[PDB]
Amino acid sequence: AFSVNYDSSFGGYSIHDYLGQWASTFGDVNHTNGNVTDANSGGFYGGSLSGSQYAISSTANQVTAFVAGGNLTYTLFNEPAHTLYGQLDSLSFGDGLSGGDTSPYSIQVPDVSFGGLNLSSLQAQGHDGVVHQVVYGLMSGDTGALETALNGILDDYGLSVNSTFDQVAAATA
Ligand code: HEM
Repeated sequence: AFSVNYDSSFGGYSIHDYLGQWASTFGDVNHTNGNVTDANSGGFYGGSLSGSQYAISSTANQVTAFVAGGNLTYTLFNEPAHTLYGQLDSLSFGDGLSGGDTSPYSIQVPDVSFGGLNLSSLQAQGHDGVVHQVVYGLMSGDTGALETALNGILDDYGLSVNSTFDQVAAATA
């Protein structure tokens, strides 16, 4: 039940092409040991350290953003420390993050969204869990874990992240 939604200007991009463009614009928020403040922590909708969405905007341009949707919880200092886990269904990418407190986060100039990812990870997997790898990678402007996960999904259709959005649309829709 994987789905893709995209601005039609991306029809002829591969998934890999689009993610490379987004990652080059987003940069890296440097959410690392010695470097974490409110500026680069992002935030959850629905709670302080858990909720139905997690979102963050670029510290390089202040506008490029992603929103992850699902049921997500971050352990902060509980073991295994600094682990994001749960059920991740959707990822939306674009410019202009809005909302997040009394209403859900959304994106004002959206490019692409993936839904039906059905990725699931347990607290005890710590940093090797697929949800943590995907989202922490995106915060660091590294799309590798997401690309590996999407290849796992797309193999059922005989596609991969080198397929264009219009190719994926014809296969899943
Ligand atoms: C939900 C998405 C998040 C993920 C995937 C994530 C992941 C991580 C990772 C992997 C580290 C360790 C970096 C290293 O060892 O170099 C870390 C550190 C840290 N994170 Fe997060 N984090 C997230 C959100 C947050 C939030 C919302 C807060 C608090 C508002 C937070 C507070 C911290 C702190 C205080 C540190 C430790 C910095 C230090 O030891 O100097 N993180 N996080």
